[PDB]
Amino acid sequence: SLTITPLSPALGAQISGVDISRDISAEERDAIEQALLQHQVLFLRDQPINPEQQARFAARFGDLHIHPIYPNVPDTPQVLVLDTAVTDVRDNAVWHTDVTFLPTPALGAVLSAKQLPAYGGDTLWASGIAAFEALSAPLREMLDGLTATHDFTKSFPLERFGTTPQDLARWEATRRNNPPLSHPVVRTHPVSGRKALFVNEGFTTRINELSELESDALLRLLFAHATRPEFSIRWRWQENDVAFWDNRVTQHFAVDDYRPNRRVMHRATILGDAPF
Amino acid sequence: SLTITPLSPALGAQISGVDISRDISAEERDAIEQALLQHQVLFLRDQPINPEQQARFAARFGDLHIHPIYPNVPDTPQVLVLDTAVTDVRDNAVWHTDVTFLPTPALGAVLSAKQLPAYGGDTLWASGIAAFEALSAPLREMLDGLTATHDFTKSFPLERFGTTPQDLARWEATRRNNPPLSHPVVRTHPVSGRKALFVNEGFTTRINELSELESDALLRLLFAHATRPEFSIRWRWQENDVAFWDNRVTQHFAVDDYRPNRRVMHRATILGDAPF
Amino acid sequence: SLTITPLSPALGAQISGVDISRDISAEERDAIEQALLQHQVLFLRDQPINPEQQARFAARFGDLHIHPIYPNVPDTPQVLVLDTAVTDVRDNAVWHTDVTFLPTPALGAVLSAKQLPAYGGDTLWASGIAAFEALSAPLREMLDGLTATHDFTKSFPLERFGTTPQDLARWEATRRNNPPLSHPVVRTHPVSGRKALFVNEGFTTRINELSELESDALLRLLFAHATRPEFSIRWRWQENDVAFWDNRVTQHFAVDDYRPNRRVMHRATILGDAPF
Amino acid sequence: SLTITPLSPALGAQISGVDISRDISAEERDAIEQALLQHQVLFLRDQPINPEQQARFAARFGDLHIHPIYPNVPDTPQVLVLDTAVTDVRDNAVWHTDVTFLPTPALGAVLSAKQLPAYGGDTLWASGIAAFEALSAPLREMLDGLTATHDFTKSFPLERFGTTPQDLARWEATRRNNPPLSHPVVRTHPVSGRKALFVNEGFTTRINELSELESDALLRLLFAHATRPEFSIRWRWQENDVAFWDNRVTQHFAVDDYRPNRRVMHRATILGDAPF
Ligand SMILES: O=C(O)CCC(=O)C(=O)O
Ligand SMILES: O=C(O)CCC(=O)C(=O)O
Ligand SMILES: O=C(O)CCC(=O)C(=O)O
Ligand SMILES: O=C(O)CCC(=O)C(=O)O
Repeated sequence: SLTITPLSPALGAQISGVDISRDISAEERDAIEQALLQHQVLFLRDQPINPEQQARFAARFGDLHIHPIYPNVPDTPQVLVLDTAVTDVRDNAVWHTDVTFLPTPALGAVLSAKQLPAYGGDTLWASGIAAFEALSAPLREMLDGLTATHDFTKSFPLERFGTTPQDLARWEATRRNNPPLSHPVVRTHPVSGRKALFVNEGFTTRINELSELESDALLRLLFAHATRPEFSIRWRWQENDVAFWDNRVTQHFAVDDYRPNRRVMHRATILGDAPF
Repeated sequence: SLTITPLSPALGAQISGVDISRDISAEERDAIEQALLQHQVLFLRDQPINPEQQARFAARFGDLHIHPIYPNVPDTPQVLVLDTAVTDVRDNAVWHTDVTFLPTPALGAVLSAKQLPAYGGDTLWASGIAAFEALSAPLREMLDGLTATHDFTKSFPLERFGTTPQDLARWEATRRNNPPLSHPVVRTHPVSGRKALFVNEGFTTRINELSELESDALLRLLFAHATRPEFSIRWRWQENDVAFWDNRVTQHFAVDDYRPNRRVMHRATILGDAPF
Repeated sequence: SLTITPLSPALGAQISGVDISRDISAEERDAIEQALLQHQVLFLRDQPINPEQQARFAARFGDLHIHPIYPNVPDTPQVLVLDTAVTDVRDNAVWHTDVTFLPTPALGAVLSAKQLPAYGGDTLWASGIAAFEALSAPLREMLDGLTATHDFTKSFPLERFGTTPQDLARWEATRRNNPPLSHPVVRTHPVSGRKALFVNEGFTTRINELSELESDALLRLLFAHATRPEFSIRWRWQENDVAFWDNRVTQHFAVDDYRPNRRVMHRATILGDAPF
Repeated sequence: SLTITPLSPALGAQISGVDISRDISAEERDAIEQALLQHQVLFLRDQPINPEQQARFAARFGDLHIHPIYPNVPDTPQVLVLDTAVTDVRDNAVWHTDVTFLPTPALGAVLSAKQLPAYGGDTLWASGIAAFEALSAPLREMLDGLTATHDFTKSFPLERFGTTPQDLARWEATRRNNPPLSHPVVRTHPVSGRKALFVNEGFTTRINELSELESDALLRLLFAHATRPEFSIRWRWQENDVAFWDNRVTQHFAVDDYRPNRRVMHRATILGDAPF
């Protein structure tokens, strides 16, 4: 009774007839993996789930990122608590693909809607696959093969740390650990083989094989193009919603329009491999 | 009974518990009027209506438009049939405010969904009001009081329409009937007094008081800014949905991602006055 | 004898030691032709000439264009009088390659400075050859082979000329006689074989093999790139100067900073062939 | 006989009939000063001078900046040596106003041409006074009173000097000692009272009173606007040339199109005050 309902041609599907708060069968797991590989972002409603059950579900689709440093559920360091009462989430109101400044950016995440404002706070997703397919041939030919630099300081500039000398040293220290690195501009999905634009406003600073000026123009083009209505969907949250997206070929945008209302989410991140 | 559920802080509400296939009470009409003034675009689901019913409901909020040349219902001259089998709708996939090239652009419209593709074909709306209020003070200050040229030919260029030296007669005649005219860049709603950005990439060509080079840069900015996620919503159609929007302070976008599948909408347009 | 002093690495050269008011020798002609093929735009100071001599000189380098109605010298329908007291030149203050909306844009022109303001009215030239060569390999790979639309209406909007029943018929006839056409984005010089960027902000409206959106970004990039200082020169005019440029691989820009002072130039235009 | 020859309406003048290898009379000093205030950038040809003579001249127009490290010139540290054999000048091929990241950017500079390549290495100057006046009134009104951040790391980013650990703590301290700071977008010349645009692509990163998105669009507009031909001049150097410009209301650009040929200039910087 596992049911997959596509939400739009470019990406997105809703799933029902499966209780992911319990161990799912092999068949169900594989049915959802296929849906992910096809639709890239999956939604389930009326699916309450605790962090332990959320981790047990996400771990079925890859290894989980362990964290004791970020806002965690004490019992499960595999599930991250996102609380607007504790952490400002304003910088999520930008198109981004998660941790693309890493050598192996996250495979994806399972997100749980715990506490929501009456309304507002939508999240959008955009398909790198659909976006890439819609580019003109000559543009696809040129970009496929090129590489781009990703740098965490684009989303975490010096001013976001502090104007104090020790805030400056912290910024230099985290920079040493996460120096700028490169990924293909057109990424081949490691499972499905589907090609996708793999730059995002959050982290992409430079198309390496173009000049600074040429790069600025192309990236501004690609940033605007890839986030067009044709390549995206918009989710209006309800409590107990669950979202499961493939971070290897999407970007997303957390609309910040509900301050100072409290919003609480739970996140489990699935580890990814090297983009090629 | 009648309930009004906001969909987003910027714009949009859903109304249910009111049967608009039958005459609505003066109180219902007034409630919906206020909802429109507040939320700018209203949605009702599971609301089947024939053309005649659609017209008397629409007529409750202003005078309806009679169009003889465009495809409409035989007996109801004021309800327009939008059928993808008959007419192509590719150029609706562009942020536009309806007929802003006229001295008195449409007040708004009532739209009914008759026949829908299995999925796809979402429509987005954007609040000129929310967009304006989100601009910096120095920008609101400079823009408020300026005027802008709206040109029919920007959506209906020569190569796209008037494709024959025989059809060109139809172009030269319309280009001669609807010359470029101007409207305030910042419009004051004629009923609520709420101020809204009143430009759209669909018809706006030039900010009159700025130079060509200046205007181009400002419009590129405003076009991007006014359609950011913060100021918009996305509606996934279901048959028998009704949409009711205020075309005096909004823009909309009809995603064309369902070709060649058939889509059929019915529209009643409400006449507006001069923007000031 | 003949002396050729390069002005800048990208383009431009001053020539001396030849009196072009008299018939030049074959060897001199060929020396100047070679300098044109190398330096693209040539300058001769202290070379007074009448229209008769200027036409005789120009004709040694290709067939001359004949235009009666356009302000010219009665004795020499080959030489055109450009007088700011008669014709507004405000529209030459934009980067353009001459008549690229024609299937055979001009080969070049020989220009003579008759009367000049005390100061101002500089003319700049840009090299399409140096600009193309400085592009990144990927960009050159992509552009080399594409085509672009050229349209005179980009520089001559109907709102610029024509209001009378005749004036409107005057425009529609011209537009009818000069439909948009295409030229290669990367032109191969039909003599030297050198490759040049062949788009200009004056006339180029669209790169054909790209979408409107993609084209728009690429042209803005190219318009800016091709006119950077690295690829251009700026001539400060003196009376009796003669300029001779290859219009097949350059753009130029006439600075209008001398109003209302009078400026009179004489121009002989050399017919060109089909760009490829 | 001190003679002043205006080169172009927007800015620039050539001065002759004065030997600046020797002391200048008060009458001359004041004439040059007035010429500086009117024309913003002054050029003298055939004026061979040595470091001592050059400092004596520049000192007549304000207090000179001392170069305490690696001088060059030993006996005259007020004169910096710019030799491409030792220093890469590629960075100067960008539109910039000198040290605007300092609270009191340089008043101006006296530059001497010691050794030049056969050709190439032109320098351009642009007038912020002429640029400001050419803006539309609405735009002049909005900008006049705003402030912009200047940051040296815009021109000198970390990846400009290497990961050599010495530079990691050495460069880190340079940013600590030169943090981002602000200046008026529209500067009032402290002597003449003439208003000028005071932003430059070199160091200006953000218009403060606007959002990042708005600032981005505006600065892109201004950067292009201020460097248009209308507002600029181009100087083709000769050995023994002297340039003397006002860095309070202009920006300049050094073309790097002569590598690897050797270029040697001597520079004397006049200290400036706080922009307002
Ligand atoms: O979108 C959400 O609500 C969570 C914040 C976010 O951007 C994410 O989890 O990646
Ligand atoms: O939403 C659609 O069906 C069409 C949207 C639109 O362009 C209109 O009918 O006003
Ligand atoms: O450049 C000139 O001197 C003005 C006329 C013009 O631009 C040209 O000759 O094409
Ligand atoms: O302009 C030059 O020739 C030297 C480099 C530069 O731009 C300067 O003097 O500031």
